Amino acid sequence: GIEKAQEEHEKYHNNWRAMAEDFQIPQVVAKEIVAQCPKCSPKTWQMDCTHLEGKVIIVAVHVASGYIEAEVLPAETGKETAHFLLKLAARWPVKHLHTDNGDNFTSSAVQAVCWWAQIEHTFGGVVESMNHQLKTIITQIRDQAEKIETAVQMAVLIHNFKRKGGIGGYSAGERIIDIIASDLQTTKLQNQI
Amino acid sequence: SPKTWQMDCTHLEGKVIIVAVHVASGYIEAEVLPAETGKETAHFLLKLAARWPVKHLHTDNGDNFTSSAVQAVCWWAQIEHTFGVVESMNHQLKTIITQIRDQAEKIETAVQMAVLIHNFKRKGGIGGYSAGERIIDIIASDLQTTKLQNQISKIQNFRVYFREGRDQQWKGPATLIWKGEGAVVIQDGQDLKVVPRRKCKIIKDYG
Amino acid sequence: FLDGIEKAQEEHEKYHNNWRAMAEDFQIPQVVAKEIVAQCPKCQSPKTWQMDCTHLEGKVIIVAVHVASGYIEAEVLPAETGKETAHFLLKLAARWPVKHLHTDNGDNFTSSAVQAVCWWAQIEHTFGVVESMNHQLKTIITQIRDQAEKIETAVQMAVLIHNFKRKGGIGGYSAGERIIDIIASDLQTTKLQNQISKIQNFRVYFREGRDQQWKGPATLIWKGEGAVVIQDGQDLKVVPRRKCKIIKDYGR
Amino acid sequence: GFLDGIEKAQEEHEKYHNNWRAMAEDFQIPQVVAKEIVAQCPKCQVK
Ligand SMILES: [Zn+2]
Ligand SMILES: [Zn+2]
Ligand SMILES: [Zn+2]
Repeated sequence: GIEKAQEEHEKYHNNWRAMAEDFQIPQVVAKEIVAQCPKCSPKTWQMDCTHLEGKVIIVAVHVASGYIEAEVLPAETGKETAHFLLKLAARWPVKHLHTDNGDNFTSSAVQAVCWWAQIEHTFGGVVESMNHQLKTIITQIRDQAEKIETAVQMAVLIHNFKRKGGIGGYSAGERIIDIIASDLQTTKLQNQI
Repeated sequence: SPKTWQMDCTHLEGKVIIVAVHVASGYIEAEVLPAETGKETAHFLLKLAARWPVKHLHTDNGDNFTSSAVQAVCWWAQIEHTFGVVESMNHQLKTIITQIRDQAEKIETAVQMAVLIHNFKRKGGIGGYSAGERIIDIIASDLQTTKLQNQISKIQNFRVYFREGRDQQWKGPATLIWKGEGAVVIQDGQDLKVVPRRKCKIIKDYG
Repeated sequence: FLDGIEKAQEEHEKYHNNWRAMAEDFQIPQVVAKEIVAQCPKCQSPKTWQMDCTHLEGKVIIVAVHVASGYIEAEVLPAETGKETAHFLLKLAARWPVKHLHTDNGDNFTSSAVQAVCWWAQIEHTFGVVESMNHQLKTIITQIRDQAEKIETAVQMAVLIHNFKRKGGIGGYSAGERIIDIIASDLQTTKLQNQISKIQNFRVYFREGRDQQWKGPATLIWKGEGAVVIQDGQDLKVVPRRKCKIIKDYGR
Repeated sequence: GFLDGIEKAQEEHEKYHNNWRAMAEDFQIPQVVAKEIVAQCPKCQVK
């Protein structure tokens, strides 16, 4: 397996995650294989903010499964963004946060919450598709509720558990639960063996 | 039961906190309410129903738990609502709140940090798991059972055109059972047989 | 059966699902589910390609990218005249189903040869992703340049590494699996639409219970072995076969 | 072939409004295309 991984990286220069999945090697050997080349994540969340009918809607998307979590913000300050990030860290395990070079995400309160929750905060074609799909669902079920908050939460529910599309035919919640369960069993068997 | 949630409310520092607990694994989601009306209670129940699969809810005979807005949200999300652990979780949450009070300025920061500490930083139990690992494992096992029972027929909904010994005509569309590495098991006219891999064509045959 | 149809109608009224999810969950045939979807007033591309020309080490490379999945087919031209561009477009239209081409306002893209190729292959040509794919392809070309003697070998090996080795996206699939799944879904949609029209060219006279009279002409949806699904009064219902007369309808 | 027969049947039904069996026996087209020619007329009705 190790010779197959070395020949595959010498031929096509694969990343360490695909080699660890396809050749069944622990991740430290694949990391050293990629690090020894001269030519050369289930817990990553991307954040964004948008506007809709004068309100500010903050959207956090889990990337490897397509999971959504949205909220209505009364303002675009830093304390409310830090509170939403604290609630997101208190609900799901967050290890790597991806954002844009903004003003509210670059704040002392949000950096204090990131330090207390031990999250790697990084600044930099999936999130635009997620926001566009959320906008189409919001325009679909707008007339079933009065305020925009109930419409946002019902759009989150429909996007999470009522859209069984894609190649596998799986919704977002079942995908993120199966991914984190398989990653937990993989880390357990690697810590045991 | 893997899909039963219970709810309760309490007071702290002049505020009103509402705590919802997944019972089978001890998973706490808590929020700070600015009022005790039915609108924000149904809004919190809608956020809980949008984040996690809630199929059965158990509450008490309160004033905000008996509301037409809560009935409308439960009808829209197809929730079986019953009237009647959470006190022990409230005691644990208040002790953690008093433990790390000195790092939070407001009250909601201390509440959400206590929720994070109780969810991911208190490893106990029998196997030595936290609460998030327990709820993820329970829901994954139940979904694996139901999806297995559907995927058997989903893989049996295919068609196989096979070839037999010393006959140059492709036979009819027998039903696939299992596709091995070098052998294919098919069912043809209530007769199970095994053909090699180089003598079969597997189509879904839209038409 | 009828309980499943009424549950699917209430579910589509609430949440506005698609027809595949309802046909898999509620155990109804796909023609009835597509009928329920098509009767919604609030519920109403896999064959588009982009072309580009670039320069690399004194040669002229031409890249054609399938947009909906990111599928790159590249070639090396001897010159930048119109005839070799028309020949590459004819090869691309011969291997993959192309129905809409998106190009820029170049000179060799505006020629009688490209116009005759688009006329013979029936392709809608539109003059205005690709820069990002060109950046990724040129980084891969500069990554594995030393393993090839000429430039065309490095170009084809970079196309292979980009198509079948680099994995990403939501589920972690490559580009070839995405284009094959998208085209297969389009094929399933076209076959089901042909079956829907061929069944919907009929008419049904139905007779209600405790009445010896025939009612109005309801449109047939799905003809089963014991049950018959009809549409009447903007409503779907299931009538048994012993109370129905299926006749041909000439109503163009 | 009877493709010119189909064109002449369209012209003849546009003028005189024949029925389907008459055109199928005169112009020697099959009965399905003659019934479709009668079916496409908004004033006629196949009977
Ligand atoms: Zn390398
Ligand atoms: Zn609809
Ligand atoms: Zn006529």
